[PDB]
Amino acid sequence: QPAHLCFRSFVEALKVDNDLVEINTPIDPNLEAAAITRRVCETNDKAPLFNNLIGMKNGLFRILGAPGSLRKSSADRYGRLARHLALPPTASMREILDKMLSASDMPPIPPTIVPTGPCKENSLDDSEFDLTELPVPLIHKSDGGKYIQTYGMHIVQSPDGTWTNWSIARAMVHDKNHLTGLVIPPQHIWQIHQMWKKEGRSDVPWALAFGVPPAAIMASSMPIPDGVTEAGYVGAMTGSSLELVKCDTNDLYVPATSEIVLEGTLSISETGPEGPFGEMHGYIFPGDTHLGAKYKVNRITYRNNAIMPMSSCGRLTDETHTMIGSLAAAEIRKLCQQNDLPITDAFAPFESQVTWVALRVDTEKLRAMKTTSEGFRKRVGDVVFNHKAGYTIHRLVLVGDDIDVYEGKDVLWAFSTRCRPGMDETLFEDVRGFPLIPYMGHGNGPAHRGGKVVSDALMPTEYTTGRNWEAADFNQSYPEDLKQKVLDNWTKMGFSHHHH
Amino acid sequence: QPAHLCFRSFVEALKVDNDLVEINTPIDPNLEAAAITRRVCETNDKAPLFNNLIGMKNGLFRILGAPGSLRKSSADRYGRLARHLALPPTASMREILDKMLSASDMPPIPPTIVPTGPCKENSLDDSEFDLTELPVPLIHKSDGGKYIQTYGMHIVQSPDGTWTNWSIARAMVHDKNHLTGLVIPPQHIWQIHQMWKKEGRSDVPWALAFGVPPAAIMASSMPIPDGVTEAGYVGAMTGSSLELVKCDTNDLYVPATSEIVLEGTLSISETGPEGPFGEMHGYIFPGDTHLGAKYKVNRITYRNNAIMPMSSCGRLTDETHTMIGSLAAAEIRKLCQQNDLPITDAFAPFESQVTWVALRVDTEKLRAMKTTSEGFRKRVGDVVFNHKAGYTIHRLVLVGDDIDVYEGKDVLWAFSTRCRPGMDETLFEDVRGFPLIPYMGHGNGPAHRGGKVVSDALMPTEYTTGRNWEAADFNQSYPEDLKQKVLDNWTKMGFSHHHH
Ligand SMILES: Cc1cc2c3c(c1C)C(C)(C)CC=[N+]3c1c([nH]c(=O)[nH]c1=O)N2C[C@H](O)[C@H](O)[C@H](O)COP(=O)(O)O
Ligand SMILES: Cc1cc2c3c(c1C)C(C)(C)CC=[N+]3c1c([nH]c(=O)[nH]c1=O)N2C[C@H](O)[C@H](O)[C@H](O)COP(=O)(O)O
Ligand SMILES: C/C(=C\c1ccccc1)C(=O)O
Ligand SMILES: C/C(=C\c1ccccc1)C(=O)O
Ligand SMILES: [K+]
Ligand SMILES: [K+]
Ligand SMILES: [K+]
Ligand SMILES: [K+]
Ligand SMILES: [Mn+2]
Ligand SMILES: [Mn+2]
Repeated sequence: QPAHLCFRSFVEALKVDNDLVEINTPIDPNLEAAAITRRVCETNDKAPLFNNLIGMKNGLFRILGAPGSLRKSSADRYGRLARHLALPPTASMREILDKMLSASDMPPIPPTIVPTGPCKENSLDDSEFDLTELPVPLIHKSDGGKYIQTYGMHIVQSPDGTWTNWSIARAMVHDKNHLTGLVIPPQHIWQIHQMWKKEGRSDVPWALAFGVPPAAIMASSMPIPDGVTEAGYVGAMTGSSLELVKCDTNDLYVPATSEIVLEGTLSISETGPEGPFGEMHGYIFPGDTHLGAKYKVNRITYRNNAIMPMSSCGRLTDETHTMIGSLAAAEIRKLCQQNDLPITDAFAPFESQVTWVALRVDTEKLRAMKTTSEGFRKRVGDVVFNHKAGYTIHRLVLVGDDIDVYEGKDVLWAFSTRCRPGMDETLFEDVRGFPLIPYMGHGNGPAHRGGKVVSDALMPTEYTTGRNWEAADFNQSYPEDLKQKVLDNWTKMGFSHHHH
Repeated sequence: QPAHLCFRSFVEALKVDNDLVEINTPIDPNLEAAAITRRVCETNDKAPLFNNLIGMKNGLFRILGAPGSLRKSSADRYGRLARHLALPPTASMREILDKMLSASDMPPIPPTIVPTGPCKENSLDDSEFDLTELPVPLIHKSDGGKYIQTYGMHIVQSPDGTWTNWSIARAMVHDKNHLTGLVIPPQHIWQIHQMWKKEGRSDVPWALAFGVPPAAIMASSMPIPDGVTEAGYVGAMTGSSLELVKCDTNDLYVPATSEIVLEGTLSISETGPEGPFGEMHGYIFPGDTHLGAKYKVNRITYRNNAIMPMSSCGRLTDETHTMIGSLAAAEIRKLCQQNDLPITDAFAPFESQVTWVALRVDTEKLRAMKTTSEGFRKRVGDVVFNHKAGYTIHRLVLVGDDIDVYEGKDVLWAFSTRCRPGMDETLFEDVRGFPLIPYMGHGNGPAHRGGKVVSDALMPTEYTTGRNWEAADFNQSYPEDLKQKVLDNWTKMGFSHHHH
């Protein structure tokens, strides 16, 4: 199976890429696995594969950390993400995001049902497992539970059967047969849960699949539209129908090569303590436990020598930055274009802790609109901040065509030099806010409302006659022939490789 | 003479440091010298010494580029600045700024007059020089003149004799015997010029000394208080009285080892075209010429084999960032402390294009104040933005004790995650603005007023009971013994030097 279609092949691909460290000596899931992974993520090192986890029994489980994190070299910086998608390891972020958007104007390719797969190699009924006895990691020292679920895909379906959603949402072990987790608006798992709650008749049939096809976990992390079944989107993106097998205890379908599958129900009535957790913005608030959604696990199925992927999330750079931020940015780019806004590119700068998105404007198109900053900012902010794709983003930075939004240094330069504080900004207090940002949920104002801004880093003539400056940099301040002479004589004179 | 007291020795020091490239083949002052220097600055390479400048005659002049720019390695990143001050090349920014502040609670050490020095080795009267015939550089292709003055010190004295100011302000060649330059409020050259204009009797006696003692050019770049003679401040800082020689045509005194000295007058009546110039924020606006101050040159004196220092300023990183920003930050730190504000550290992040200053708060002291964000931000902003030391700075970011303000990644993290847009900010529209920032002078609002903000990145409990989080990072999320184990086993397991 190809790497983008099968997690076990993905792990092989990482090895072949010299992008994997296999650790075959005993490693403690209580903090040690996650500490090693955290250090990987902070240093852009090779992904760790923990083959000898303390408390592993009867094949459950090994751990792969840092599945979607960054590589050290510039040339293949996003190579791990490229390996989720069948792209060359040198693929640019623009190419990755374009691949993730590609299915948005294609017919879905629905999944294909097959009778069995590797995920059925082993099973444990409700008399044979205990979640508290598995080597579930403690990821951060102050976490309020052992977070089994940091890189699996929740599967829930609308009551009418017409929408099956795949998404990542965190979850931790509650007891031998239950998890607690975040199920919050406006997320699709929450939207579907609300449909079942209004019906009021049963708990939500649910499955959680770990080590799914990489292309599927990327879609699971992206805010594709309401009502769109991720499996068909992933089929269109990859050009192939995904192979799924029915759960044993319910009628949901899981990827045939899933490493580990939990089957059960998401309660429409019960809650339990959840959190705190060391989160994407870089913080944990010890002791902040709150009631979360409660999942009952009825069955576990798993591959021989099952591997559990894990995100040791926090400060830069991990899957919560590379995937949450970038994929939200991609969806925002498309949303803007569909609303006739002249946006060419979008990215969530890592320097912003993926709380900003920089929007590159086609300023020729802008000029033809014959508008102003005040009007344009309001239009952009209304479109984005009133939509689910904008949920996680609190600052939009508008930049002109000279700025590469995928380069945080350039975004910061434009923001700092082209956007006059106050005057060139519009605040949005009557929009949904993202409570997980510390200044929201632990801040001075309402956790769930407001705190958003559009910052216009377009210069005045960009709306009228065109750019009226040149950068005071080597590229723009010197003629072509001079530049080339300097470069050609550089090492000759005495001054100081792409791949590396 | 020591390196910090003599520019010629400073150049030797750079050579000895392996921090100098001598270019002995012909180099064009029309763009080529500055292009090479620009590339140095963008790459943190060795400083260029142009010993064979096209149009050099009778000893005027060689050029040293990038005198105050950054080195590549982390360990000696600020080494060139350290060499201005007799500090070890590994000195931290905190140590550099502390050295620059040290004289603020010392008695001045006034200068010593000596009968001659190297600066008198050669002279040219007003029948023997023509400024248009010297190898003055064109620094950026769109500049409105040849900017002779990018790293010399203007010397002007109050009419009553009691204050002699040394400062850097740009100037370009107007004609054979005149310069034009920026003389703008609230700068001390402007304040003194206004005193002479009100007196109305004569033009201002003036000298411009290039290649001055390095410790003097650092003070020239710092907003030490009104009425304080820089020479005595530099004497106290260095522990030695500076040796000065009288000008030939007026009664001002210049450093004895100055490389090149221009003597003449700054007009109280005349102006001429000045600019545009590629400036510290990274831009040039071609064609934006405006009337500037006009200087008449009556005499040139210079060392044998004189060297002119040059700043090829623009995008990161050069003297306008390392010196303007950092030295302003230093003065702001002191100003805050003198106003009983609990600020421990200040720095202008390079990522902000030195338009922000991050202020580290002693939060124990803050807690004892029993205040709020709104009140505290207003107090801080009133103190700083109403003072000349705050002139160039448009955003203040307040951060707690966990943040190293000298590390831009950490400042950006705190700003993005702890300061709620709008609610946690106070805008200042009735303060002096810095027109050189593009969003000011080329923006949507008044060039000279407003556009400033205090952004509070202190979390709520920092004002009350204390920090209530831990970072989700390797350092804070894992116990000491674990961390050390991971580090000790790092290379053993398969994962990847201070000086580099
Ligand atoms: C990549 C990724 C995405 C997480 C995520 C993590 C990762 C690694 C964690 C597990 C390490 C930490 C928490 N995360 C949550 C999360 N969304 C959410 O609602 N709750 C979460 O707990 N997301 C974001 C969520 O996957 C995206 O917002 C999707 O758009 C949700 O899919 P949907 O659009 O179908 O609702
Ligand atoms: C380091 C440095 C400082 C420049 C400077 C440059 C450099 C290299 C240039 C030459 C490359 C470009 C322009 N600069 C000007 C400038 N201040 C000013 O009023 N006009 C200027 O043209 N400054 C800042 C000025 O030196 C500081 O604000 C001082 O505090 C002024 O001294 P004062 O406090 O005694 O007025
Ligand atoms: C960041 C996070 C949850 C989240 C992320 C994006 C959207 C919604 C919730 C968490 O579980 O720590
Ligand atoms: C930046 C700049 C002038 C300046 C700098 C700091 C304070 C005042 C003016 C210039 O000459 O380009
Ligand atoms: K999804
Ligand atoms: K703007
Ligand atoms: K000064
Ligand atoms: K705050
Ligand atoms: Mn969905
Ligand atoms: Mn002064």
